[PDB]
Amino acid sequence: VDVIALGEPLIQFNSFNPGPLRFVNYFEKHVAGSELNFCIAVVRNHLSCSLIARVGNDEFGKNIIEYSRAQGIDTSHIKVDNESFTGIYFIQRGYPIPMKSELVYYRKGSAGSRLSPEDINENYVRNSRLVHSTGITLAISDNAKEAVIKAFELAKSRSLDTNIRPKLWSSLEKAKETILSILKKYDIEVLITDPDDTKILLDVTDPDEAYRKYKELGVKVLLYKLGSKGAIAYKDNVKAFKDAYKVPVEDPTGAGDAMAGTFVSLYLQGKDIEYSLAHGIAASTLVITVRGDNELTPTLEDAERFLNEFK
Amino acid sequence: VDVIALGEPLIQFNSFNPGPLRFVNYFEKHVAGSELNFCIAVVRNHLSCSLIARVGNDEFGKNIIEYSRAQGIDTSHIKVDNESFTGIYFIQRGYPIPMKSELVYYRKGSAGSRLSPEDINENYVRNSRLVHSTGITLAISDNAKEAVIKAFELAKSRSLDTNIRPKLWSSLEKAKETILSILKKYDIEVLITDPDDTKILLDVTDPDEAYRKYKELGVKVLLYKLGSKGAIAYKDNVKAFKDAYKVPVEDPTGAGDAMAGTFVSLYLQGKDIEYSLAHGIAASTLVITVRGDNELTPTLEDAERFLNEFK
Amino acid sequence: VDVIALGEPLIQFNSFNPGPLRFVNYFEKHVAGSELNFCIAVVRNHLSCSLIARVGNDEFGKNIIEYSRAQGIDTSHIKVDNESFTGIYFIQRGYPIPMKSELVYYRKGSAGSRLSPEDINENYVRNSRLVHSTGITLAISDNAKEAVIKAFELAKSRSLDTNIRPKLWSSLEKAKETILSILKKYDIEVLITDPDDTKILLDVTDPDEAYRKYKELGVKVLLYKLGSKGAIAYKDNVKAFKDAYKVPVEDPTGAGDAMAGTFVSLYLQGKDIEYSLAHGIAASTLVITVRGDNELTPTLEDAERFLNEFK
Amino acid sequence: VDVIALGEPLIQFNSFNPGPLRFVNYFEKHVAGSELNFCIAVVRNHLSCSLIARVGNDEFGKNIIEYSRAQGIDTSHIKVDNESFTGIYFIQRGYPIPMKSELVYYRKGSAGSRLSPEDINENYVRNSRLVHSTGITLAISDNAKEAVIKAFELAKSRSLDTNIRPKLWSSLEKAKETILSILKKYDIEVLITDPDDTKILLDVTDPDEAYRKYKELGVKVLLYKLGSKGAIAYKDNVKAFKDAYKVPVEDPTGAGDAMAGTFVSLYLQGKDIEYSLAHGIAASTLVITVRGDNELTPTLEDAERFLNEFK
Amino acid sequence: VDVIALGEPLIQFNSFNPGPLRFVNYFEKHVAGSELNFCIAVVRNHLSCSLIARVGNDEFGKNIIEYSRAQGIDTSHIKVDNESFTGIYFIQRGYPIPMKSELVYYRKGSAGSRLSPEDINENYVRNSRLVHSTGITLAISDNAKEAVIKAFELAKSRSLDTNIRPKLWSSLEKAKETILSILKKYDIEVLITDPDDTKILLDVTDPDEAYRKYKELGVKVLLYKLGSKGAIAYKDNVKAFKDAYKVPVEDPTGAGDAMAGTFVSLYLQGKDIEYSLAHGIAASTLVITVRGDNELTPTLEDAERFLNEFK
Amino acid sequence: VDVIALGEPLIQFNSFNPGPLRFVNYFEKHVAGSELNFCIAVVRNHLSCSLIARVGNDEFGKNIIEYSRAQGIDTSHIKVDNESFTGIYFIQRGYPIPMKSELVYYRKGSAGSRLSPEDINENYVRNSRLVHSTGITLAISDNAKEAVIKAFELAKSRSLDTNIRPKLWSSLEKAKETILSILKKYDIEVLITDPDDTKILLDVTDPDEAYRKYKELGVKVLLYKLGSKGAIAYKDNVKAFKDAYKVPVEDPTGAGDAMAGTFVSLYLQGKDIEYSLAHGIAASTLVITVRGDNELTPTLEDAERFLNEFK
Ligand SMILES: Nc1ncnc2c1ncn2[C@@H]1O[C@H](COP(=O)(O)OP(=O)(O)NP(=O)(O)O)[C@@H](O)[C@H]1O
Ligand SMILES: Nc1ncnc2c1ncn2[C@@H]1O[C@H](COP(=O)(O)OP(=O)(O)NP(=O)(O)O)[C@@H](O)[C@H]1O
Ligand SMILES: Nc1ncnc2c1ncn2[C@@H]1O[C@H](COP(=O)(O)OP(=O)(O)NP(=O)(O)O)[C@@H](O)[C@H]1O
Ligand SMILES: Nc1ncnc2c1ncn2[C@@H]1O[C@H](COP(=O)(O)OP(=O)(O)NP(=O)(O)O)[C@@H](O)[C@H]1O
Ligand SMILES: Nc1ncnc2c1ncn2[C@@H]1O[C@H](COP(=O)(O)OP(=O)(O)NP(=O)(O)O)[C@@H](O)[C@H]1O
Ligand SMILES: O=C(O)C(=O)C[C@H](O)[C@H](O)CO
Ligand SMILES: O=C(O)C(=O)C[C@H](O)[C@H](O)CO
Repeated sequence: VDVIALGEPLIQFNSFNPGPLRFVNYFEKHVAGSELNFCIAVVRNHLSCSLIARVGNDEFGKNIIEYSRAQGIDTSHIKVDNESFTGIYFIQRGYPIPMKSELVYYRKGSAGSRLSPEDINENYVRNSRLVHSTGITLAISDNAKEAVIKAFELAKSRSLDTNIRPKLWSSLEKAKETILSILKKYDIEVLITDPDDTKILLDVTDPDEAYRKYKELGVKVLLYKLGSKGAIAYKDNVKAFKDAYKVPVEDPTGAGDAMAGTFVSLYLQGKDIEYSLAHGIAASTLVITVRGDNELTPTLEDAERFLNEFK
Repeated sequence: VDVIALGEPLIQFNSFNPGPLRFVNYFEKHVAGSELNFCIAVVRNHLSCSLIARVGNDEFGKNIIEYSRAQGIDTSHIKVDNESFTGIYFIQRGYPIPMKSELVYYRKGSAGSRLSPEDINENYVRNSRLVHSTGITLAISDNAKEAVIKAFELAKSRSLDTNIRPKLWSSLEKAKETILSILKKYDIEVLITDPDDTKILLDVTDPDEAYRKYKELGVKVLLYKLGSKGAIAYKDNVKAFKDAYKVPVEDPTGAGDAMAGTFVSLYLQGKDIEYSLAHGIAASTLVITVRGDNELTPTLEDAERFLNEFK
Repeated sequence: VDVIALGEPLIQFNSFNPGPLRFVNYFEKHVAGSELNFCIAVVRNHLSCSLIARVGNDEFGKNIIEYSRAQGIDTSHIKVDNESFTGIYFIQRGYPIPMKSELVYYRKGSAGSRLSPEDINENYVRNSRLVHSTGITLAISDNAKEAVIKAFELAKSRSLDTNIRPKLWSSLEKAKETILSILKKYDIEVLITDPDDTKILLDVTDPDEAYRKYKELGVKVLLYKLGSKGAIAYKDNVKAFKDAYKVPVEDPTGAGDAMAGTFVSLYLQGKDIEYSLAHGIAASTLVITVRGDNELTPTLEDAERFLNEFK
Repeated sequence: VDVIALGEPLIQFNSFNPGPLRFVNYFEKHVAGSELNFCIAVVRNHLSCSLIARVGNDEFGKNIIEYSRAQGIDTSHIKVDNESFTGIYFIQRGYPIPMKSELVYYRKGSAGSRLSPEDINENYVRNSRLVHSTGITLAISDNAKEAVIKAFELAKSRSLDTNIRPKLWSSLEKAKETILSILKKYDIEVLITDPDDTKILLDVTDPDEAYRKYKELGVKVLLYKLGSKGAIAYKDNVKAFKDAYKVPVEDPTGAGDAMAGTFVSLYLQGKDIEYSLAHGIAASTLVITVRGDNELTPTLEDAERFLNEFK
Repeated sequence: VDVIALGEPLIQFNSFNPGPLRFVNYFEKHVAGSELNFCIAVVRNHLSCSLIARVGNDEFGKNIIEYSRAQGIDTSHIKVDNESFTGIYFIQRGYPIPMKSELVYYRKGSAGSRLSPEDINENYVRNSRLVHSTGITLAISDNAKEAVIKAFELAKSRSLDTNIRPKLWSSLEKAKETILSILKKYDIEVLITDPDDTKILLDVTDPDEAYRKYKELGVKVLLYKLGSKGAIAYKDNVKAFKDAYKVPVEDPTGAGDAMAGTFVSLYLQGKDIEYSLAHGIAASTLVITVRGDNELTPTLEDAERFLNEFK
Repeated sequence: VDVIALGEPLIQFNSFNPGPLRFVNYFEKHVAGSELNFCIAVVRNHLSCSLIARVGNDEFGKNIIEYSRAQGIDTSHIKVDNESFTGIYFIQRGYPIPMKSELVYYRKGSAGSRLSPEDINENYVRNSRLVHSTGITLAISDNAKEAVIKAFELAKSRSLDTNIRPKLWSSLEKAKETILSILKKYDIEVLITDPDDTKILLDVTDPDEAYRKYKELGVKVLLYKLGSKGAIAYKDNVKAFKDAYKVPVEDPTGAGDAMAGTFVSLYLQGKDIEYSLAHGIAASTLVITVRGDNELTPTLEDAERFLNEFK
């Protein structure tokens, strides 16, 4: 398998319309979770991809495996854990801030949080080209964090999305220290991050300076996401910038995962950072126009159409 | 207040279409929870009713309070608890058994489960006519169980719906020991139960025999629910039976609570057991026709219309 | 035109779900009104049919005109009245009586109620085979009543559905005197009625007795609707009875209209009362399975299929 | 209570989709009416607020009462009137003008319009800090106008939103005389208006000039709404302007109400006009992003978040 | 692989409500086609199953492969055919016959119709335990019929559902002759059929006589479907009857495929005809309660629950 | 009749949500087809308009006729053809290009494609003011192409929208040869086209140059559509340009037809090209805001409101 990702796949319940949850009557279900979204993007760009994860022995767990399998993700290492349930979350859209979303989690002690070093086979990780994970997975439990540590130790190369969700951590200091410690211990082939997380991690928001400090920690490629201002990629003292496109925002949740999975799978295939980046911007632009995270993540050929035709 | 109920109110996510949850795309939100449903039925039959409960300091908790307030439930004693979240559940409908439902809970460690003896004021409880709770509240935590024991000690009179949900107990033996202990300790003015629960508690299913044993336990009035077969009420040496009505079933969830709160509230105001039973059946028939436990619970006058007009 | 009808066409808002209107969030719009439903049945049985009516100079009036035109009703004599609004109503379904509906009208002083003798042209009316109206049109205003009196004076033959809606009259006594007054004055080729109306009008229940007394009033054919118990047609010494079919009921509103239009138009084509009745029953049966009143009114040939195939 | 409002609360039926009503199949029900929307804004900014009004003895009236109660509006003086019906209206969205709405009323002779001096108690009114109403209530009937005259005579302070709806008046000249008559007679602590109304009332457009002429009429604070161009507040020699924010507009209906209730209640709490205005703009901005008028009216603290975070 | 099926998978567009298609506004998409439904039932009973088929190089073709893969069907032999499109059909529900459905096909010259002997690998068919197909596949083109002939020639054992759809054949004679010719050429381990098809094929409707005549053609097991009267299974001069259950019918489409695939996969596993049959009745009962064909097809363990609990 | 259009009207199945069709679950039905959309716009601007077309003897064909009849299109010459089916298509929205759509046709060999010279009566066509068709009708079959050639020979005046859909042609060379041949043969009073089509026909995109070449081909008035850039109209030595308006785009399908039928119908009645152009833009702006090609096409008076009020 080309890419192994470790994480907790989740069921998302997206409010049918904007406003505080107490006034929403209908909820539309999607399959999501940061690494799962990433994996969808990897397969859409024609690399094989496996999600190492746990789900509950329940309908929602089975929904995750079947969906993933439908979309071409290798599910052989998604373990069913009878001891706990499949984690979920709700999205409150556009309140109190228009065009922004807020997540309400029901994932404490979930099957997914029970991801552990025992799930990480040494031969299997070593046969892959790259291992990916995120700061969500580092947050969910000590054993999931240790699973990432073990996979990263065994990996040929690594990618990490910082993805700091302060609600998942006892403190920002803990987030900071946990993520910095991974960056300091391992070379990171592609780091995906943004000004918010980098302020926490490095006390830096400036893109060029971010690259300089992350490069000093052993990061080869920096993908620096700027939201509605676009994104920047850096490799070997070369910068590429691509501006965002103006579209109506339904739900931005998962836009960075579409970008990151697209960027990383194209980069792995030998595409330059300019092309990988423009495709990542294309992927993000499509996903935010709708409620789900990953259904509109384009294939490489569809993303090329987007870039050649969309103005 | 006339009636006090102790319980965990919950947000219900009702599948828009029947079938396994992994194939359901849309969920319709309702406010529910057994004793909440019970309280709705009480106020529909013109007694004041307070729910003693905890909710989270979240949208779903505000939902519960606002909905209760809208429906005329006294919400003075629904406490917002910042330490945890408002419990929720999903309804899977019509699979694997047509016209029945299954519940998937997200309530472990919830705010509602934090209901405790300190939430039970002696002067407030003594001030009421009757105190109601259920085996669900006895199951959700040790402190919620102790809160009911304390409310029952203080009460002028007591109703209990056995409501055994096997998923909420460590074993059926624990359910039996916990519920039997309450029955041996207290007089119960109205006990609401059914064959399934009575099999567990008494190792009998025969209605006459159930009444004989329950009566030895200090049960004055037995409401013995038979689902699509109707229900029987017993008092002293009177036995009243009424058949269920044939209606299309959307979701029978909450049917028992609609019957129980209707029955108890009418019984308390002097109505005989036949009248109370028939209004109970009428309430249950209406609610099972829709998604939603309690919106269709009829007022006294609407249940009379039903009984006079429907065949 | 073969058939002229006088009445008030209306916009119907059905509850998407059963229950008290205060809990209904969605309403589905349909085009209806008793004589409009009747006209749809007439054209489906391959006669030409004109509705004489008023609508407001508003969207809902244009809705009525266009929907009628789409369905092949001659709309030449539906007049736009800029002085008032198109009448509308809401349907509450299945509460407090399952499988039954209640109507909440917003029609007082509507354009439809402004139907008047001046809308009734002598030459136009004399050139049709039959003029139909209902006790609804007799109720809505003094001028609509007078419009029916005038059309009935000029007509070659008449039908009348008694259609007593107690909400539209100041008393049942007022309805009785107004409707008997029509019956006494004119010959009625087809009278459509039922036990409820007949009890008010003639203080009899028994169908055979009803026909004897109606015959004294100048009634040639009696269509006597019995709801879930079927219907009976009488002509001379022929009595025909047909049982209702068991179907899941969504909304019975307009069933009688589909029956009455179907019956009358077949009867006008020389079909005997047995055939006309069976077709009327087929028409009623189909329309009660769904929210709208007239979309499922069968053509002659479709009603024949239903009768041959459905048991 | 801190604030008393007089008006007609209404049931709103919004088109699920944009377009001429004749092509709309689905309508989504919301609870609204100008002074009701205003009351929701008042309570969200943590003052107590009572609506004095009538509703019909019908489902939609119960809907109004329960929704108001759910939202913490004091409903003690919303009277059930068995002699008429609860008024309602429809919203046509985005046709013929995108991002704008048109209202089609069914409210003539409604229970709400039967609001009258006899509903206005001297002691109750004198015991509040402020009485609010609008030019809508002045229009709906002679007695509702008189009810406002009486409440304004007894009040410690008053607010008035001019809210001229040309459909509710026999002429613009009638509106002008009726509303000037109020302004001439009473001191007005907060006047809410806009160029359209001010042009009718004072034959001026320029905001500075408007305030000079309004000040002669006894107006202390002027809130001057400019739609997509923002709003201006005036008090003494303070002028405050705030631009509108760019958001996708679903339905602007009730924006001014959310603004006016927010502004007035903050102003009554000793917030300066700058702060009150910015909060009113935040409230308007949120509610126009969705179908209903008042579900997204922010609390004080949520409006602070919006202001600090949204650009 | 245990079971190979040959057929044309199809996209189904199910009317959201009953009535003639011209009045239906919404269509709900499902993945279906007789053999695909069969394959879902086979995998739900824990045998491996492969669908040999073609789909278009289009979204609907990809929808078929992904859905099938999600549900555990081996899709390695579903070929994408760029020369044509994925076939679809619409279902008109409950008109002109309540509780019955009518299919409108758009499948002429489809990718699926291009199934040919060239798609049938000799080694692959010979490694399987059983090959299944239906009279639909025999109808769709000469080359699909020849594909079935070749697979049946190579198979260890065979199953056939007669599934005569007269719309797909030039005449009933052609259907009859084509199906009889297969029955005469091959032993058939399980034949699934009913009175309608057997009247065409044998001029027999009587179950016991049907068995006798089909046994004389080389059929080992006869599964004889009786709709709302249940179904009968015959093997070695033993009959098993199981009555149907009373449930509300949403859409019966695919009920026989659920039954047949369940029956055949359990029979293959050594279950007796009594058990295989009761499970087939369970599968059919669940699917007809909803719009899709195969989402509610139960697993073996869920079907056991159904049979033990549903009365 | 003033205007005759020749075409294939179609049933549209519009995805309820954006994205790849395999992820869409719900489809909303509309009546569409380019020349049908054109005719709607003609009658909205107060000319009589007949559509010459074939539909199937099926629900979808009856749909088309009834809808056209409802909207005031003369349907005397929409012929029901028992030999084939009514053509349909699906709209995939927002993927892979945001705010654009893609069409998937089910129309090969349709009834509409059977439009032929025999459907074109010489006296009927000569009797009209103008004849319209499009490159779609020229593509669907040889006989439909010949039907347009014949109608154009007979016509007093002609409009043509080039409407090149590459999927409907064997090659772009065939489109170019077929359309160029019509242009060289006939005077064209209004030609509607755009850069994409003009690139194919003339190997130019520059608007001024396009007009120069088209004018040599006997085009009197050129309508040159620029999508989100607006449109230009040319006549003699006048050039009128109007920008597009910024609105949220749901589906731009049919926008060109709304503009074309509006423009042509207004031009025919004496309006100058600026007025006709501006009303065209107004019509197109409205339709792109919803699913559905033609429901929001404005009347003359509504487009004036739009132009006077919208910014
Ligand atoms: N408002 C917007 N308008 C246009 N494009 C946007 C907008 N917001 C986000 N994007 C796109 O989203 C890309 C990545 O967004 P970003 O906020 O960095 O990821 P994120 O916060 O990681 N999302 P998530 O996956 O929930 O963690 C940007 O580079 C844009 O291409
Ligand atoms: N299939 C049915 N048909 C008609 N009435 C029914 C049916 N099922 C239940 N009821 C009615 O509901 C009443 C309560 O039955 P029951 O199903 O035992 O309660 P329950 O569902 O256990 N309630 P709950 O604990 O509140 O989820 C019965 O006495 C009937 O009046
Ligand atoms: N519950 C039902 N079940 C089956 N068929 C029914 C049912 N109700 C009505 N019908 C059929 O409808 C026919 C007409 O019924 P009826 O109740 O007299 O109409 P109605 O009251 O005049 N309806 P309306 O058109 O709204 O005035 C009956 O004779 C039956 O064929
Ligand atoms: N199109 C818009 N875009 C952004 N903000 C808007 C828009 N329209 C209104 N607003 C906001 O709403 C505020 C109030 O607008 P306004 O149009 O004066 O209300 P209104 O006409 O009184 N509405 P109503 O409550 O139905 O009477 C404005 O000052 C803006 O903050
Ligand atoms: N009205 C009904 N009520 C209850 N069960 C039914 C009803 N109709 C069908 N069934 C069930 O469906 C089973 C098989 O139905 P049947 O009509 O033989 O298959 P079919 O016509 O092949 N369906 P299809 O898959 O579209 O080809 C029966 O044995 C019943 O278990
Ligand atoms: O299981 C629970 O706790 C519930 O609250 C579910 C339902 O609301 C109720 O119990 C049905 O009786
Ligand atoms: O492509 C076609 O033939 C259509 O009819 C699609 C649209 O209705 C129309 O062409 C859009 O211009």
